[PDB]
Amino acid sequence: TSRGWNDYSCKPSAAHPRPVVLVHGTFGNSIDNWLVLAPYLVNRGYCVFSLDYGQLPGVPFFHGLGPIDKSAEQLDVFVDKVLDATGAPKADLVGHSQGGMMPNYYLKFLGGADKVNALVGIAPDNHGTTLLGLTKLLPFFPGVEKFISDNTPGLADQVAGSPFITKLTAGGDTVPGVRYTVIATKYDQVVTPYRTQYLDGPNVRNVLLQDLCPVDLSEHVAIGTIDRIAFHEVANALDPARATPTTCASVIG
Ligand SMILES: [Cl-]
Ligand SMILES: [Cl-]
Repeated sequence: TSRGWNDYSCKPSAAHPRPVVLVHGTFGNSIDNWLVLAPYLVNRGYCVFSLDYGQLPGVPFFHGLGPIDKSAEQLDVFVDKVLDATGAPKADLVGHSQGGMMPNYYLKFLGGADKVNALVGIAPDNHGTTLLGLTKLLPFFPGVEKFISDNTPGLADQVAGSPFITKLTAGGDTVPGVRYTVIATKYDQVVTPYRTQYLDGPNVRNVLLQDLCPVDLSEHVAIGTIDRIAFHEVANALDPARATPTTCASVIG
């Protein structure tokens, strides 16, 4: 068995020798964020895995709420067990929103550089956002609204100028030996200005979704959940030597 989703017997093929760890966004979980992307990568031959992180006690479904330094520890644990089960030396990470920013904490302060070949962030808040911007996620996750406040650490830790973001971004954006891809959309309402999502460093590709397809108008949530154009670009980053140009035609299945 050499393709799968959360199949711990999966054995990365020679063509795709790194398992992929999928990292959800704020109010998300391991399943619902990835109902398109995971089978998309399964059918291209990847061993895919996705985790839950930042669970709040007695708050089911809506994760990414706990403190982000701890969420990075949960990521650390998960990646290790994916690598031990699979026998591979490194994983590739793909994350949406909080999920594309949070692994940077893991890379910088928890020894993640040694275990990660690539980090692909889809609309990552890499230099933070505002509470008001995170509020724009709420129409997509109604029913989470009663479990949160201005002080929910998962929310407050994402705010530019917070202790978390200050610490995350004191040094450089990048760490040696990791290939970074950032995919952003100019219709992003949650994390603005959108160029703050980009990473400055020598091994970074920063891609504007609209330069690949000017009429793909996906906003922050759609880009990480259903946007097949964005996912084609994810697939380019996971196997760069076999990449093909991502166009408007990549919506068609
Ligand atoms: Cl845990
Ligand atoms: Cl418009």
